[PDB]
Amino acid sequence: SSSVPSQKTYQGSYGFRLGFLVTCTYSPALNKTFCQLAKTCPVQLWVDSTPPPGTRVRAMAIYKQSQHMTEVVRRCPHHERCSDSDGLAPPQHLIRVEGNLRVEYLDDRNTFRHSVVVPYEPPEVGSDCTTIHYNYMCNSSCMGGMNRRPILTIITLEDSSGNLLGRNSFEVRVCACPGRDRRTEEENLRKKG
DNA sequence: CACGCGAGCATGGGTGGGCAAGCTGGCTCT
DNA sequence: AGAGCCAGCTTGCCCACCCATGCTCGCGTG
Ligand SMILES: [As]
Ligand SMILES: [Zn+2]
Repeated sequence: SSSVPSQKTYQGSYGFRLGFLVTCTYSPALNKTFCQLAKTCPVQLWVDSTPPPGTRVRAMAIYKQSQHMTEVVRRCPHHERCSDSDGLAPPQHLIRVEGNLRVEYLDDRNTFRHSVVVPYEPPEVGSDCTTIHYNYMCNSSCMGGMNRRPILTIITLEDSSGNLLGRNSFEVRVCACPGRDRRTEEENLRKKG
């Protein structure tokens, strides 16, 4: 019945967690990436056990604040009309995946929420993780889109059957100056949090 | 013994200060 | 000689205070 997807961490039986390696900088204190518009934001997928064949990785944005949570996260009308299309991403989608030949962009028939899915691929031998390159195609501040409202990215590991294997999430701010903004927010947390 | 009146209250709204956040300007760098 | 920084600027927006205005309340009246 809910149209709001869960943001609850579920590291699950496979021991699923994310890693993060200026265009992009991660704050572990905030669990929050600070990204520039349309720039690569690499996210690592770590598991303790190997998911089954046909496992998929989905990413979806939701507004972080209770008052906005039920509103679907979409690109603003300016960026939507911008001719920055890679050929596969529908222009209303905020989150894209770059560098994957099997990306699928979904628009939920019931909830109208946008997601982007790629096959899960096990790390190379001797590698601890697999990396997916996401891009956020609007600033947090975009008038008529996010409009300065913080978002969470929800990453789910899903079997081909649709069972939830794992779920992790991190906040995102897409902004002109990620370094400045990370420092500001961390100082605000230490001083007034 | 119902009503009239002046005092004060409640409650949405305005205002000024400060903040947020893309952007510009100069140096520096290569 | 184009480009990268870093500081500072710009500008919508937030926030707290105060105001605005219908209504309540106790007094006194008729
Ligand atoms: As990023
Ligand atoms: Zn936008």
